[PDB]
Order: sequence, then structure tokens, then C-alpha cells
Amino acid sequence: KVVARVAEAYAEDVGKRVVRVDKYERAKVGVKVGDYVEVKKV
Amino acid sequence: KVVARVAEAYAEDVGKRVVRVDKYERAKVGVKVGDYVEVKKV
Repeated sequence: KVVARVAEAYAEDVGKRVVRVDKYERAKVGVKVGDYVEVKKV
Repeated sequence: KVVARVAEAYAEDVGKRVVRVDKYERAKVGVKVGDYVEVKKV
């Protein structure tokens, strides 16, 4: 399970169904920028 | 399942195991800022 702490979205991203994920979490999940991910509660 | 598009992390967040999620995705997931989430491939 790749788990990260939730931080508030930057204002310009609000309402766009976007999640900001860094290169480390992306590599573990197996995604690139522009891919989609599921977000779920721990 | 709550799904969002991956965007690049802001530089100040890189390496901190943080994901930026807006109030809409947070409400659907059932989390607040400070909570943890799993991120997984769709």
C-alpha cells in the first residue's frame, strides 16, 4: 500500500479532480503525471 | 471509488510523503487535511 498524508490543494487546482503526487509516490504506485489514481481512506 | 488525475508535486512538497487533495475529493474519500490516504493505480 502506498500511503501519503493529505495536504490542502493549491487554489489553482481546486475543482479539477487533480491530486499532486511526487516522483517517489508516483514511482511506487506505478504512474506518471497525467495518469489517474484511486484515493482511499486508510 | 474516488479517482483523480496525477499532477506533478510542487517543489516544496517533494520528499515529504504528502499528496495534495482538494475539498471535493477529500469529502468523497472521507478525510481531512492531516489524514492519510492510500494512492493506487486505477
